[PDB]
Amino acid sequence: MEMEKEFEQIDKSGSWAAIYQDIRHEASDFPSRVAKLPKNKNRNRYRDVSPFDHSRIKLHQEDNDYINASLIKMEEAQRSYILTQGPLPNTVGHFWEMVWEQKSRGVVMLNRVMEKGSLKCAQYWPQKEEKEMIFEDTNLKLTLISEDIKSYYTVRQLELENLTTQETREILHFHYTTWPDFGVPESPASFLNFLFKVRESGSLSPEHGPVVVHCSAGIGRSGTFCLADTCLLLMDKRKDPSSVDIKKVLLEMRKFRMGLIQTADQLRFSYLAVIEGAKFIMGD
Repeated sequence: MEMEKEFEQIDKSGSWAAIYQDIRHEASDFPSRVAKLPKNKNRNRYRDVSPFDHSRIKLHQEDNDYINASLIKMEEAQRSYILTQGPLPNTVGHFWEMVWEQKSRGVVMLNRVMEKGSLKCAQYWPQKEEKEMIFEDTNLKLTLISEDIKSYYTVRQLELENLTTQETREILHFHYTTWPDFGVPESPASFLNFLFKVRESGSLSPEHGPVVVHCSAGIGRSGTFCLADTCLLLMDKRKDPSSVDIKKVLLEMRKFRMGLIQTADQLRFSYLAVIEGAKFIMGD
């Protein structure tokens, strides 16, 4: 069923909450035993959001290999993503260790450091060229190289140096700064524009490690980003683009991390974004 007609049908009947609860009921349940070990309590932002054991990213250290992060591997679309929580005061060094070890080119951030008057993640990158950051627990240095501030997003060039080997790499930081404190955006136009800027940079392409994408919990806005990207790519690749079923793609992604898409409003917004984005994919 053409999703655009499926959309109007759900909208006229006002059944978004019913559709969304069906997804919650059919979603995979896999163990997350490592996340729940007592030694990892201060490595998790939210008690009810954990990576599955089978898909979690492991840090390359013998001490404690745990970070709240998951590998989402989409086989037909030939795309992979790492979805993670916003870093905590005690995990900023782990976060940049993962970026280094997984050979990522880009980091995608979909929240502000403060929202609703509360801290949603640590200030984990430097704000001035001449004030670099050193992460002593993981032996990394991070420097701000340049910043481009636009109306709806900011893009930063960063240098990450492995102090053990003195290798350096350029990392691109894509920061969507205008998602509202409550609800979802009224139009998907600026979110889609942002997605295309990330694509254009090479950060989603197979010559690099998987992009790292996060919000506060790494499941809601973060799930909207990867769901929209994968659905648009499948519509490009298949003979019949109307065969792409966004609910089935979301359930496939939920095999790799729990809770992706947090509200019925986020589900509707994902539909809207794919419908409007396709009016470029096809050829317009």
